[PDB]
Amino acid sequence: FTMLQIEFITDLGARVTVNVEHESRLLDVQRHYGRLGWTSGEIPSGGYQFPIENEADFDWSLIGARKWELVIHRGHAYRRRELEAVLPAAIKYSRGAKVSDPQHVREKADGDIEYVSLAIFRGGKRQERYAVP
Amino acid sequence: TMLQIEFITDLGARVTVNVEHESRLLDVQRHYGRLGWTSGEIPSGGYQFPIENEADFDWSLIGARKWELVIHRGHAYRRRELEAVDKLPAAIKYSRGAKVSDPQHVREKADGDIEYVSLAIFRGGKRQERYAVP
Amino acid sequence: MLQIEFITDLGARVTVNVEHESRLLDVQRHYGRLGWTSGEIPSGGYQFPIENEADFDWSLIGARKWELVIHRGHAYRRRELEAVDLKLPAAIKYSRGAKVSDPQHVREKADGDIEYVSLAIFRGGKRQERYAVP
Amino acid sequence: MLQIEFITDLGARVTVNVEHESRLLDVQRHYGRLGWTSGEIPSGGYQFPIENEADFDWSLIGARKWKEELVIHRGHAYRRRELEAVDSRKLKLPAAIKYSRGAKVSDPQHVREKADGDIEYVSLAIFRGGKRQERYAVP
Amino acid sequence: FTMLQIEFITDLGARVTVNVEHESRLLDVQRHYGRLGWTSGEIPSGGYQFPIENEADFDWSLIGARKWKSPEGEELVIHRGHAYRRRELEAVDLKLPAAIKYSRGAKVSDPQHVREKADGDIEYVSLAIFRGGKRQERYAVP
Amino acid sequence: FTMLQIEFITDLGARVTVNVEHESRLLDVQRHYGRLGWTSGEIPSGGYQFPIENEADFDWSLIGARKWKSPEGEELVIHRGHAYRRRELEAVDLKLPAAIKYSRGAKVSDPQHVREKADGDIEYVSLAIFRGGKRQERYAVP
Amino acid sequence: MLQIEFITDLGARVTVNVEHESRLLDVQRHYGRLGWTSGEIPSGGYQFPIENEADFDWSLIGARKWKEELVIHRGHAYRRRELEAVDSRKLKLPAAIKYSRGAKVSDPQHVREKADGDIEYVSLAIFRGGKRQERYAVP
Amino acid sequence: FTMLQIEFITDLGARVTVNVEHESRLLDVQRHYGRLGWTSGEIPSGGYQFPIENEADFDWSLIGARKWELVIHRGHAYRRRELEAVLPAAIKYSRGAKVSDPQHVREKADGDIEYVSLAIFRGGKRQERYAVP
Amino acid sequence: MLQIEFITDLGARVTVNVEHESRLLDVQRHYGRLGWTSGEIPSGGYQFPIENEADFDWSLIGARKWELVIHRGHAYRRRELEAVDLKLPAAIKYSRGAKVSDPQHVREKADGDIEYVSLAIFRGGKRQERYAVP
Amino acid sequence: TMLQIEFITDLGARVTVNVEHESRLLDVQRHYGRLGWTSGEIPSGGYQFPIENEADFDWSLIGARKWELVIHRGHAYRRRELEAVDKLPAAIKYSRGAKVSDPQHVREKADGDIEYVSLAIFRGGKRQERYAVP
DNA sequence: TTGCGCTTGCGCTTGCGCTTGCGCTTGCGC
DNA sequence: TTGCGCTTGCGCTTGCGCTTGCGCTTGCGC
Ligand SMILES: [Ca+2]
Ligand SMILES: [Ca+2]
Ligand SMILES: [Ca+2]
Ligand SMILES: [Ca+2]
Repeated sequence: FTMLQIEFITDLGARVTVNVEHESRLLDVQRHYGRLGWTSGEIPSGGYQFPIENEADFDWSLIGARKWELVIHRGHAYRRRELEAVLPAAIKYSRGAKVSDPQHVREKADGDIEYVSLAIFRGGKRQERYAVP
Repeated sequence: TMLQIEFITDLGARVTVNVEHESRLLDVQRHYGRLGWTSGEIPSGGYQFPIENEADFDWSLIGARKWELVIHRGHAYRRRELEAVDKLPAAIKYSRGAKVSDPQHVREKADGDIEYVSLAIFRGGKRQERYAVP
Repeated sequence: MLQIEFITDLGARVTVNVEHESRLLDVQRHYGRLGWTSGEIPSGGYQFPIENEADFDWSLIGARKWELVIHRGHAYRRRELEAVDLKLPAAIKYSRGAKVSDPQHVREKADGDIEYVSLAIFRGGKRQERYAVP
Repeated sequence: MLQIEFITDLGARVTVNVEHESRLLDVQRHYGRLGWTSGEIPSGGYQFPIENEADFDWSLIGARKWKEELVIHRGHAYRRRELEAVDSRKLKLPAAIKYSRGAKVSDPQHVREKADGDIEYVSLAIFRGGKRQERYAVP
Repeated sequence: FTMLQIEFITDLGARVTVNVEHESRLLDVQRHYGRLGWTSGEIPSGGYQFPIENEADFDWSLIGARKWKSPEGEELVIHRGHAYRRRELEAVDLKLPAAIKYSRGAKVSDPQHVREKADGDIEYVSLAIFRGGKRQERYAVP
Repeated sequence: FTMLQIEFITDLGARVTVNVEHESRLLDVQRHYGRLGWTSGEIPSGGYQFPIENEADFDWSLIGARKWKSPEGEELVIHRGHAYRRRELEAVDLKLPAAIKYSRGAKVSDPQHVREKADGDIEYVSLAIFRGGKRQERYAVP
Repeated sequence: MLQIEFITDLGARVTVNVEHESRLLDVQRHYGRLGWTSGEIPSGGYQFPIENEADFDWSLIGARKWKEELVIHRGHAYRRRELEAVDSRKLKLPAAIKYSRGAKVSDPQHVREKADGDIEYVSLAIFRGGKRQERYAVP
Repeated sequence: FTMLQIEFITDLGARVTVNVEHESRLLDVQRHYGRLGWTSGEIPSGGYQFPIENEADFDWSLIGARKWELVIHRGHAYRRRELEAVLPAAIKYSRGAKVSDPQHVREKADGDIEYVSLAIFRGGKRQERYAVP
Repeated sequence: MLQIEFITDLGARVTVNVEHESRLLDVQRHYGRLGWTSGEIPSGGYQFPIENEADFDWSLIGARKWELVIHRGHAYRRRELEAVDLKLPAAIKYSRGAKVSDPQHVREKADGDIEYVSLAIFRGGKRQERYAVP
Repeated sequence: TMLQIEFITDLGARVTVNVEHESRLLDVQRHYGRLGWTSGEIPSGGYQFPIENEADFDWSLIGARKWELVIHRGHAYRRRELEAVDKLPAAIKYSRGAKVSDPQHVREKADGDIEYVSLAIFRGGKRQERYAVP
């Protein structure tokens, strides 16, 4: 009743369940396996929605991503995009769609270009839990 | 009689939790719901709840929170009062405009080339006390 | 020990432990009365023997009679499809008209630009006694 | 110990515990005889070795034979079709035995295979090539 | 709590969960049921992505696949009953790294989301692409 | 050189060109073959657009149409074998002028480009909408 | 004087001069007997009065009857179908006689009418309602 | 051999041919009937392409349109849009798509908005023929 | 006097005056030799009697033999379709594979994800002598 | 023997012109072509011309002009040299990137989610002297 | 690669969210 | 509204053009 299981997709695509003895260690477990490129769950449509004040020091390993100035996630490179307010300000991580990207993740934009979003940092209130330790 | 419930956390992670007894299920739903965790998918058309549950509905049951808007999985939904016609019954709907990222299967086409995405509709039915804020 | 995974009345994904396989159906009846369902409606609707239609236990699939069948917040209507002899067997179908929120894959195109969504069809087969209200 | 997840004859999602892996196929046969299935029909149908067709144990995929000899699976009827080898240098097609049915109005697009004469088929299984697996046959 | 579970789809398509005693043993369990043609999870869109230096001695049993040479001399990989051709894609410098791609032509039964439209009205379906990165030794045949 | 030609589609669908002696006689020629149900050109997308003050006494023969009241009391217009209902659309002030629209439900044989998706999964096909503008007297019944 | 534009039996776009409008239908019959057509099949098929069906002059649309009694038009065969009136207060359907064929692989989507059983039909003409037009009948 | 016919769609949608005795009067004939709202031919996909130096004094009656600050054409209102160079400078006339507009004329742009173009004024060299007399 | 409208080898739309109807076909032959065509290829291709295939005058439709048929810059291949007796008449078809520039409405879907574009089919009917090379 | 040719003018107007004799047709095509008038449509895939006509092709024949680009109906097309492969024949293609306004039926899908619109391809065939600049 | 299965009367409603420089490749399976 | 018609072996290629504040409505035909 304090125990928890989390289901990951590994670096090799495998569906693996990890047992967490203590609930409160959940984020540590996500960080641990995230550093190995394991992910849990799916990218929400439109990308993860995070508070804008979380962007500067976001722990990318939480979603199994890493910095490289790019963000690599499940073998894809995402570019950082600064969207000045005009519309609230936002910082978006996205990439150009690939021929293999299915329709439902493609976002049509100017010039017949399509984007695929990993995350957008905008609004909300900072959650210290999301930052690098 | 132990139960398990599967959640999607605020970070999207798929996590399973144990529950001692079925009578505690809703309490566990509210606890994790308050952190923005959700269990299951928004059904097509949105959740269908009894209209007499709308005024005091415990939104944490589905991982949602009031803000006069409902926030659910990073999205804001507006309250829409749909007056009965006599034939359509009265209804209170929570829905948002479609975003470029919303997949086709959740988009409801409306007048004026506007598409809506539904979170919930409170309509008809019989009030369930357990759905209200405690 | 078996485990059965339900979608609850609130859409939550909950797993129930069942001590004895002989109880499996009793457990589905029990929670089905609360409107919990397990698994998905098969494309075309569930397929049951026609000799099970008159006394079918709808709680087995989380539905209830109301003269309509209510399943996951939708009302389905009873449809007597007479046999023909160009050669069609008798059948009793439960289906509703498609809503704007119904996704393409559940819609069945019909005469007059109407689309139906199917819950169940009672056709042919051999009567299974356990499907009946005990 | 293994666990296998079934969809019952009532569509319910049920998990079974299997004490040792050597009993895996026994447990699959046992519940498959009850019409329970585990997993989805792979796109194109299951692919099995051609020399497994004659004595294939259909309960392994929760199907059964019925009398024309049809295979019943999830309340649908599938027909046995002999696809004769084509030995041209152009189109080489190996012998196959395919179990498929005409598409219904309720079948979604992703299971429909478009064919000659505006007909669509839905595949359950194809038996072709491969090498016989004894454990697939009826015991 | 040291233990893991891994979900496979067996050679008969069945959804079977296996217990693993220690995290360190994960890849070995995958190899074991992999040789039986069991797979875990889905082919990622665009195929698995592996380091180019891992291609020569990649352990295909990790993803439930096996190598097979055609009578015509084709280098093939068999995964879930489908054959994928080994394709050498030369570097271009338009900048494109060298790559080794495993893909097959689309079949009538392939859903749209796995089809990659290519030249001459051909559609390809990807299993894997070996490209860039740095070599992970654990990925190799032992 | 004072002369014009007008192309009609007859009641039998035939493509027939008619000579007109003077420009001034154009609308009268249209009325003449219009009464026979001959039409010229296509229904514009969204239906013809006419001034609202022209609706009450519009000469439907100008577009090869005719009025017809149903036994249920419906005000209808018949054009190329189809019936279009008269619909009164009240002003809204979201700003929308009052309008009188002639439209029918889509048929199975109607191509996609003429269908206007509306509420409740209904599709409408438009003949004409009377809305705004100022009255042209030539449009009226003489 | 009128001009009528035909599509010949060879598909050619040919314009004919007609000295006086009273001869219009005569000229339509004359070339229609040669299989020439003028204009397109209206969507849904031509719509003609029901009491014109029995003695309709098919050459008016460049069609002809052939022996089952079929109508041939642009090298396609159309079947006569009697659609019996439905007099319910719910669905009121007048008697009709429809000439239509099953859709071919070459028929584009805009002529295909989707029906029961995944069948598509292509319409040539429907005879229903209206009032008899004598000039439509065979002379 | 100096004669010319021009085919118009009238204000009532009718397909009418006008005989022009002298070729050189073609533009006068277009202006004359254009003032009555008659048009000849179709709007090219993407709108008519005119030289940017023709925009200030363009004779809208040439394409059967008129000013009203809007341009009315075949019963539709088009808005003038100034697109500062960044991309050459351009002046576009377009409107929001209507529910009745067929797919092939709709131009998807930001925010699920679709536009329908009448004309774009850009590049080229001024043609005095196109200006108001 | 008749008028016939051609699309020329340069795609130009040109109308030719024909003094006598009896000459109509001779005029189509004349310009067809220059690769001018009149009207459109009917959906499914032209339909001619099977007894006209062996000596068909291709210039009538602006085509020429080259063993292929060339029409408007495309090569079409001859296709002997044997009769069967489930019941198909004999037929000789002229068609080519679809190009990436071919629009959807001319494509005929076939086995192996191949699409064909049809020029003509010689099937049934009764031989029309005027269709032949004179 | 009088002919008529139908043009789309630089303003899009549909105009018909008379021609005294067929031998003057191309001269009339060039005259009006020089003003940007076109006759007929660009065929699907583009005009198909003989490769040995490319170097000195009279673009005014189709209402086009050189500028190293070809301008046609307000659009600019690039020359693309497609080397033979041995099996593909050599080819010189004039095509532009698709615009948001280009309808689907003219768009040719290529590598990299790029779509092309073709004006013309010079490939194979036999040189026609009358197609060259005089 | 295959020959083909179906049937039913219908449910609505709402104002709208936006942004980004783009990634390619392969021969093909009936 | 209707019962159903089919067949064929396949042709490729190219670097890319961009922009805009948005218009609604109707009950439905088999
Ligand atoms: Ca900190
Ligand atoms: Ca009993
Ligand atoms: Ca001036
Ligand atoms: Ca002869």
